[PDB]
Amino acid sequence: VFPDLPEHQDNPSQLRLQHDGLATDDKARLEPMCLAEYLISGPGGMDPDIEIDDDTYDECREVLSRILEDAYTQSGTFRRLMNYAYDQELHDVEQRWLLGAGENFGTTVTDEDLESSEGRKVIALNLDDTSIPEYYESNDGPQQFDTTRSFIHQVVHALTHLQDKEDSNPRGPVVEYTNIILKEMGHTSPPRIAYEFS
Amino acid sequence: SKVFPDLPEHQDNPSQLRLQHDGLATDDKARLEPMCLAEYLISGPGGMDPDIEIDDDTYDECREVLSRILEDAYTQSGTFRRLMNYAYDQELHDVEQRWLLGAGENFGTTVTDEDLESSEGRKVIALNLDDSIPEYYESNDGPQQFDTTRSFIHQVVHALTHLQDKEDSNPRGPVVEYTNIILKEMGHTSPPRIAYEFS
Ligand SMILES: [Cl-]
Ligand SMILES: [Cl-]
Ligand SMILES: [Zn+2]
Ligand SMILES: [Zn+2]
Repeated sequence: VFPDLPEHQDNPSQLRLQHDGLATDDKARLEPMCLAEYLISGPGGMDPDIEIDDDTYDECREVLSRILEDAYTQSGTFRRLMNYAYDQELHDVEQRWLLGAGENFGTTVTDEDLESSEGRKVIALNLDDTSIPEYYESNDGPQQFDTTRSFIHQVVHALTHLQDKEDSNPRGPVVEYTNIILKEMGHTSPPRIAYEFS
Repeated sequence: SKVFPDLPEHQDNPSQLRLQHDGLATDDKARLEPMCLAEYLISGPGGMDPDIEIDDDTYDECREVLSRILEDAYTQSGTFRRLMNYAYDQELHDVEQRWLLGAGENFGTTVTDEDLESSEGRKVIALNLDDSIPEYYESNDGPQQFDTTRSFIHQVVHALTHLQDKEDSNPRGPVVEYTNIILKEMGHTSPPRIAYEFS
């Protein structure tokens, strides 16, 4: 059993606890500076014919690299997910993810999602923060998404291949992983208590 | 047409293919992460003959020493940066165009169409950390034996530039001269290599 938060203690995510059984190596063994390269092969979107602007891909990749750097050094929970993902996939170069810079937040983890992406692994990010914001439910009321939480959320999708909807849990394993990590990073935003907004 | 630093040993009959390459790779600024240069350059283990597989433990030993050499070269040598950066824009940013590391095998790099014909069209860079006669090179201070720093850099310059050692009207070739320039910028004591083959 690994660290958790008080907001998860009643009805913890079983799929997260199932995954904690697999990813047990919480030691820092990968170069924080190269986590972006281990994760991403190059630019790529959900639809293959649609090309990604080179300059946006560079803007997302650089901020991403810094978030992976901060997350890996401060959060033991994140290292376990990263380290395990390296043994299974990311050490192999052909099994890395495409970065859909500029496109809508999402990660191809479902058999349907891969059928929609021509069987291509994509993780779409954007910096539409500098518009209508997205909000999430907290014990302190709705809070706006910061790019740290948005990015981490989609990354946890990629490292774990888990989805947000979980039977009998209001958050799902990805949100809980995201919550655990951001707190270990010293992130102030309050935890997300439910996947769906009201 | 902006000539870059050279060595006193090259000014008479400088390598034209090196100076021709200096015109293309002109960005000497440090923009890549030195710690990840090995990842940009090498995808994984792989040898000259495809059926021959590489020992897992040896590949790790070469890749680790390599990573440290590229780190040293990239941070200290501007000439190396121009070659590394230029190689990144053209090929290594693309993941399918990266090199295989033939750890343990004899020093060599597939840069000629013939070399590729022998490797079934696979890009490989063979290194080793290995009785027989040691290897020596020509210097103004007499024969010198190769250190792994020079051996690795030499083969890497083959990969970054796709140039070969054989040059008409030059005794060294562009790869050797690049290697000499770089090792001096890295503060390497060994004397420059004045000729490819002994004369
Ligand atoms: Cl989502
Ligand atoms: Cl050679
Ligand atoms: Zn999600
Ligand atoms: Zn050579």
